[PDB]
Amino acid sequence: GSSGSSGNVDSNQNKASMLQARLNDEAGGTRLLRVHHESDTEERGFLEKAAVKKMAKAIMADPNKADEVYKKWADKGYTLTQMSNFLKSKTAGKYDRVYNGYVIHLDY
Repeated sequence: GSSGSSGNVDSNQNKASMLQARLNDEAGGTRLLRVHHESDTEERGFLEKAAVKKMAKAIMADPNKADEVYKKWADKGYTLTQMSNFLKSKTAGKYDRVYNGYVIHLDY
C-alpha cells in the first residue's frame, strides 16, 4: 500500500553561445605591484627633531649664535607647535633659553 502521484517537469535545460569562434590566439601577462606587511617611516619628524634640537645644543654654549639660528629656523618654516615638540625632549625644561628666544623672534 503506497501512494504518491504528484510529480514535476521542466523544459529549459541549457544553452550555448555558438556565435563566436576561436580562429586566433591571444597573449597575456601578470603585473601586480603591491606588497606590505610591516614598515614605519616617520623621517619627517625623526630627522627634524634631531636637526631642530641639534642647533639648540650649539646655542647652549654659543649664545651668540642663537640669533643666527632663529633666522635659519623661521626661514625653514617652523612654528611654536613643531619647534617646541622638537625642543621638548620629554623634559620639564631642557631647551628653554633656546625655545623662548625663538618665540620672541616671531613675536615681531
